[PDB]
Amino acid sequence: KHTLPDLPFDYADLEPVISHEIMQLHHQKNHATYVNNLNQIEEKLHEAVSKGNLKEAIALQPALKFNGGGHINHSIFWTNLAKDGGEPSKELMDTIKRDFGSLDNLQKRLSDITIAVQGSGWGWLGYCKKDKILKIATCANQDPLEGMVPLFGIDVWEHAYYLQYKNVRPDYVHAIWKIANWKNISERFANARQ
Amino acid sequence: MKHTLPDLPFDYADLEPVISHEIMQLHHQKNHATYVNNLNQIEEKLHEAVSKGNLKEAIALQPALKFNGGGHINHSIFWTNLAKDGGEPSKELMDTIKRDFGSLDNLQKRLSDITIAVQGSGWGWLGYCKKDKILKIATCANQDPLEGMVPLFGIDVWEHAYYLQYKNVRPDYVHAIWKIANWKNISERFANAR
Amino acid sequence: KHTLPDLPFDYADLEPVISHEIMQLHHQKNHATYVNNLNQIEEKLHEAVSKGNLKEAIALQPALKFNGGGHINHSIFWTNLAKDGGEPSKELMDTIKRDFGSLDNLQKRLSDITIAVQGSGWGWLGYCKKDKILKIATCANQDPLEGMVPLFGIDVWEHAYYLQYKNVRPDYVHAIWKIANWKNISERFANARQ
Amino acid sequence: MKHTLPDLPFDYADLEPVISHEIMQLHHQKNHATYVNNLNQIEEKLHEAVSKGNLKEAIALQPALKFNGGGHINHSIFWTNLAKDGGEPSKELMDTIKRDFGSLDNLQKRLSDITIAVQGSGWGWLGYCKKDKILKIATCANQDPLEGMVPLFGIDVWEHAYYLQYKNVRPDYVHAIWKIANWKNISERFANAR
Ligand SMILES: [Mn+2]
Ligand SMILES: [Mn+2]
Ligand SMILES: [Mn+2]
Ligand SMILES: [Mn+2]
Repeated sequence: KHTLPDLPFDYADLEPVISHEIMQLHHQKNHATYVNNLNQIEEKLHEAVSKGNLKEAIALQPALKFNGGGHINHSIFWTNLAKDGGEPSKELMDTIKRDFGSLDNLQKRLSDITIAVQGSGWGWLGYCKKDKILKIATCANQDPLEGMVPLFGIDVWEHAYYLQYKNVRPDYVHAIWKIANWKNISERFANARQ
Repeated sequence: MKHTLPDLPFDYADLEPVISHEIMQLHHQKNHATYVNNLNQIEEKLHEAVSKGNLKEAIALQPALKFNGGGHINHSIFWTNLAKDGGEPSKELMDTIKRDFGSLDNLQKRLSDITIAVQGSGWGWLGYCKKDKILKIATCANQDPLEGMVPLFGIDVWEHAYYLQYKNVRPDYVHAIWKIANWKNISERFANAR
Repeated sequence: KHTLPDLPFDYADLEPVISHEIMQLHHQKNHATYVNNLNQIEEKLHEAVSKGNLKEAIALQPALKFNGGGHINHSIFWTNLAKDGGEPSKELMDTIKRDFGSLDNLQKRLSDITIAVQGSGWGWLGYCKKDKILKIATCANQDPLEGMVPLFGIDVWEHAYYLQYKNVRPDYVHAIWKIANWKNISERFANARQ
Repeated sequence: MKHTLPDLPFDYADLEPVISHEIMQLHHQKNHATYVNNLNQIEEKLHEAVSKGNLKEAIALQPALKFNGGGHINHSIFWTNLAKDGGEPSKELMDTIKRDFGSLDNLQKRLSDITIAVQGSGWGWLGYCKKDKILKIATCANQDPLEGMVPLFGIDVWEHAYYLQYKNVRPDYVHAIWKIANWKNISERFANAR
């Protein structure tokens, strides 16, 4: 079955941007719950599919998307954060400049759509292989990023920030750029180009 | 095993002048057939994604399974719901109808109204909620199957279900279809639901 | 313009079920923000409507639903909570028993659907004037309860509980029944019947 | 002021054999007319709700405004987008087409494919994104207007736009419509967008 991946750092390593308690709960409780429920839903869906219960299989889809998406999204997120993540590779910077003018503009545009999410969700920087272009998007709830390869995600569920930032989501979204793991994001970019 | 197109319980022209032989023919042989063919292919792709552990790909296939699978579910029910010689609601069904909607005429008006009001493609339904032990009415978008209640009688209001015969005049179609509601089938489904 | 209503109690009066800091932020920050943004969006929508910019008016709808809904929902919520809210009136209890069997069953069923909300939203007990029946429902994000009269709401946005309960939404949803303002809920029921 | 049904820029039979006189006639005189009539009524109800301060009622009217208003918007554009004597894309539009899609034939294939794939009722669009200064393609559900980009060319794939002539065979319709794309209008709209 699916497993909760270990974090690539210790729970306090992203302070002062994200607190120890937030990281601990987010990993050990929130992500764990998506994993546990994902495993259960896959079992129920298998039973429905194997027995020919099409209506029930369809009825189970939202729970698979939510918990499956939760596992997908958090798994990427932990790799996207670092205490010392460096700067974009030269190839990614050049592409950011082509597609957004500058890193400043990319940060502002993605922060803005991310901040604007109504309710729970995620902001993403992605790479579209078909159009050979960087794109930004948001996703509701735990819906996974579709139609482009995920490069950098920003979780704006309230659980991601509230204990530290309270209501002030913009401060969290602006601050998270300080701990963006550009080594990882650049590796994902390089893999997305191949 | 592979899904198949169910034979209709009557010949393509049996429902005239309420529904034309050409509508029935296209509706069964092209529309339903396409949902069945696409459903089989989508189930194969989903089975591959599940077996490979491609969770993102499995989630991405969900809309196509809901649409084609729902199409199969809905139309398969819809054929059993139609007859030239409808008959009448069983005693127990008529009594529950009077209980929950006051009269059959009220039920017909109320279901007809919501069905006519559908914006875009969809369906209207009479169902039975086992939990509350009551009859309810609802609409569904596109081919979304009826959820939360057991389906008893469905009215397809996709433009393909009427445009050839009724043109833009959907209310004529929805009012007329009551003349061919298969109450024998509906009472059976009600009995099974209780 | 719209205004932030004063709470009918002091910020610590719902302890130990809901904390002082949660109540203070929820009222002074979260609800205030919906009010402020609601006022701004109404202005922009007026300009679009008055100048004949239909496309722009439509584009502004989600922001009106979200902030408007936020104002509607929180305004009801503050009246629905009390340190000593009593018990249901006799007329409401009788109706709860008719429509749900018992208060216990109602609490369990509404708590269950409320707990199950994926992402941000609300659980509601409402009264449907047409069917003359109590119903339970959930709403996503700040979508207002539609199709029935709201009687009792449970906010399950993470901001409603996280500072105190952390991830453990079920404990908050089960506990909130201890501070349900049955005087208010019963008054709303009596008004909904007229 | 009150919305009105715009005259078509051509006679109902001018587009044959690609689109039939009966389709054009019904499409303009019944479908578009109904969106216009319903839009006027909904705007009145909305104006009343706003003026009374009935915020819940104003929010509840939003789906009907989006559907009927979008219907008006979309079809009004669609008539200007069709011609027997289309002409050809301006130099500047053809050059941008080659830039963003490689060729016109690629653009046609790509837009045709997504338009054909619409599940239920909707539209396909060529638009211009002013922010990124690029051409994009998209689909919309039901009568949702195209958002985030300026509309240039729209293809209506509601079954009413083709079933009388093409029956179930939507791809014939979508491929054929390119023979009557009004490139003079599209280049104008492109010019205006830049
Ligand atoms: Mn999270
Ligand atoms: Mn059909
Ligand atoms: Mn709240
Ligand atoms: Mn149309």
